[PDB]
Amino acid sequence: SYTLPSLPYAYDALEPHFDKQTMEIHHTKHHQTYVNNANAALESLPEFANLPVEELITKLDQLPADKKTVLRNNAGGHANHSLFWKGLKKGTTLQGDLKAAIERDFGSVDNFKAEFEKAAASRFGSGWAWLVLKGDKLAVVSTANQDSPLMGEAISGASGFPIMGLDVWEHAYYLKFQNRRPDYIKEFWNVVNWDEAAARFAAKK
Amino acid sequence: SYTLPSLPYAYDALEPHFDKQTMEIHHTKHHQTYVNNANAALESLPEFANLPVEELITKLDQLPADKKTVLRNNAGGHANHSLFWKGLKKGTTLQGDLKAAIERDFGSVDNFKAEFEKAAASRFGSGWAWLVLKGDKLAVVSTANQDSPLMGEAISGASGFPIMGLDVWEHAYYLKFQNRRPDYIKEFWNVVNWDEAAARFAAKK
Ligand SMILES: [Fe+3]
Ligand SMILES: [Fe+3]
Ligand SMILES: [O-]
Ligand SMILES: [O-]
Ligand SMILES: [O-]
Repeated sequence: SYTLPSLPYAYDALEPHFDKQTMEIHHTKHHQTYVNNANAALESLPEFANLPVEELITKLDQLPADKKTVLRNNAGGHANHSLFWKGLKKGTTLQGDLKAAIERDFGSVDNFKAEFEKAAASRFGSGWAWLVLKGDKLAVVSTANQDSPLMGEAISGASGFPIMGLDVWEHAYYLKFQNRRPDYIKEFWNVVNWDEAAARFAAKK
Repeated sequence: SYTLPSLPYAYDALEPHFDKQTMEIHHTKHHQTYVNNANAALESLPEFANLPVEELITKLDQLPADKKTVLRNNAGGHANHSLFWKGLKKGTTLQGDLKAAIERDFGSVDNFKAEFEKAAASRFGSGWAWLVLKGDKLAVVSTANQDSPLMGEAISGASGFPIMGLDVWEHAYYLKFQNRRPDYIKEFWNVVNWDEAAARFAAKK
């Protein structure tokens, strides 16, 4: 069964960028719920239950028809937020191979950020914006609700190994930014953990 | 050209059920934005810009994929919220023809409320919960993002004429309820304008 992962920090660690009140609720309420609903659905699926959530979401089509939707939403939700927590930290600097790779595939860090911001801002409704690695090339893609590029094109409309990502569901930014999602996206640049992204990139490049 | 309609009441007229701060932000920011993005899209579509928003959304299939998407989301947003504002009011009582029709298609008002609450709660991500009239039968359905049953089955995955509806995007309840969407849904019963719902049921158009 899945468990709510402990965070790499206290809820107020991303202040004054991401509000601690949201961090706590996002963690203990929203993320906990994805874990509970996922476990409920996995109760009658012993073989699928052993898999780490990241591997499960890559096999949604092998699940019984009546299990696909509930797990797609909740396993996706568990996997996305687990990655999200580790993908946040103050004081990091984009550098090394990840910086060079971005400049290589996007032309420059600026083209990258502008493209990411647009993807993040144009995602209508609930969803995520991602920086993924497709084989040997990085790209910016977005998914609806709790879908993940790890689920593949057929299901999520996107694909690739997620290096980093931004949650754009309104619950991730409403208490502090309300409708102003663009300001929330700007703040994200102050808390995206480039060291973790660099770590994931070194493992997959 | 569409315009942001004025509310039938003050921002605090729905309290202590729906908070005034949300009422204002939801109206002057969210709805206002759908109106603006919708007009920008219709600015290069004269043959369509003169149609009432409710009618435009039934003809989305007559638009190129690009305009279709932007209008589906924003014309839909404009139509749904214009209906929402008029569909809210305190001190009304479910009665007469509409109440008899509900008990008839659902068994009783409580059975109806329970089915509506389930539909509203189960709508994963952003979307709406509706009470629609399909021919001569009432039904409960939900749509994603700003989709409307007026768009037809193929586009929204639902159909029928909207009688009443509840917006379950998180921006509609996060400031006061945060993650507790169910408490928000329960409060809805105190502000749903049954007089206007009864009027729409009588007109059937
Ligand atoms: Fe989230
Ligand atoms: Fe809304
Ligand atoms: O989310
Ligand atoms: O809205
Ligand atoms: O909405």
